Amino acid sequence: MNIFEMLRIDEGLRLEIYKDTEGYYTIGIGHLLTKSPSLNAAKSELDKAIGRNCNGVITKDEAEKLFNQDVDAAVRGILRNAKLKPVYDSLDAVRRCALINMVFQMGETGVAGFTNSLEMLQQKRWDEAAVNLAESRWYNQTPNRAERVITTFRTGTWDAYK
Repeated sequence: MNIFEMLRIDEGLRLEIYKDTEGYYTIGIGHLLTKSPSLNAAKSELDKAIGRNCNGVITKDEAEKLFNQDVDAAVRGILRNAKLKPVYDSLDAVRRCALINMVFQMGETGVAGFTNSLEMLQQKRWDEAAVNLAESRWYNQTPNRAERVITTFRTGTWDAYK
């Protein structure tokens, strides 16, 4: 079980270019192709990234390849965020994945806003962090996903994704 699989479950995988909420051309698991309004631009970028003429369509594995780059970029950003770095540094691997999942979903700023929770995570007070996390608006908005991520924080295992 890995972070790709976690996100496929939680977020879902799209294999054809679509526009996101902001109107940006996207593919795979939230992989942003470009901010230009041109579909041509989007296809062009996709073709470069994957080394084949896809015509705006991709394979599960190329979606993974793109995703892994996005994961790297997310960690890069986390390591530069004063509020998140310390937490990330303190976590074990699996819990790190849960944190990145949250960042994908709500961005750095969204995550950094769970002050108490993060403080608990840092102190390895797993049960208390889960409790605080469950009472947020995030949990109400996306309960299935949230429940899985929280369980992941609580146990430190991949069980919820079983």
